[PDB]
Amino acid sequence: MIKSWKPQELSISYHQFTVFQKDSTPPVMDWTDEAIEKGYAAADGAISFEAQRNTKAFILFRLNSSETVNSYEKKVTVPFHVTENGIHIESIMSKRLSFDLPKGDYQLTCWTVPAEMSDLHADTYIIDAVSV
Amino acid sequence: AMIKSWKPQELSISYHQFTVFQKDSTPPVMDWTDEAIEKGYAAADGAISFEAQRNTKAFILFRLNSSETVNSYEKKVTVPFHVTENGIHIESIMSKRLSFDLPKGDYQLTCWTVPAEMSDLHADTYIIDAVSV
Repeated sequence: MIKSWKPQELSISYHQFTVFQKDSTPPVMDWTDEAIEKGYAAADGAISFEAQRNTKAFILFRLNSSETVNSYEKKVTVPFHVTENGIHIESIMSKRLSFDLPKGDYQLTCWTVPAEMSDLHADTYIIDAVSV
Repeated sequence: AMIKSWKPQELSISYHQFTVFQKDSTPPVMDWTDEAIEKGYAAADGAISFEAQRNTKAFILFRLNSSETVNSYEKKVTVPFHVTENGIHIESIMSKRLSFDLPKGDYQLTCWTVPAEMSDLHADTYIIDAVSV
């Protein structure tokens, strides 16, 4: 089942934002040298992605997108299990975003697309959840 | 850029401070007024004392020209710092004396306060990055 959500504004702080479960508070992440180098940290049902700059950015969430991302500043792919219908995306002290992503297993690919590159003319993080 | 990292160094913090100073100098204890406290540092001569949250066995992570972002902290302080002779020390009151082979020159010295609750070392952690200028 293919789906694409409208772009959602998010204030990024501490060079990160986290994708996590609907009825859960995300755990403390272990930001090791490796985790920072890989561009993400994962723990107990959540993934924190490294963000390039602390600014109001757009989250562009997609489910099984047919569209390709031709160019990017960073590209990160991580496996992700969804326990309940819906996920949250949030940065430190930002508003909490919600997306009705179905239960199951996914490969989450996050493309960092700076304002310079983005069609939205602002730092854009494209997240495609591909049904495994 | 000349990149260099040091093994974490355990350090007993006393009087809510530790001090970065020149290889061959004896730094005084700084006047930690509400202003200096709010700033999170106090400088004098060729020495900078950084404010610590509490007196405990903390870890000092010293870095030279690191580009690794610090994703978790409760305080960030960036201060100009000149190294007179090749080498510096880090020390709290009556603690062990730490030593770091830092070349002569000017730096932008940044100190991140990472409390135990946020640190993967599970103890108050102070990350110190000397950026060459």
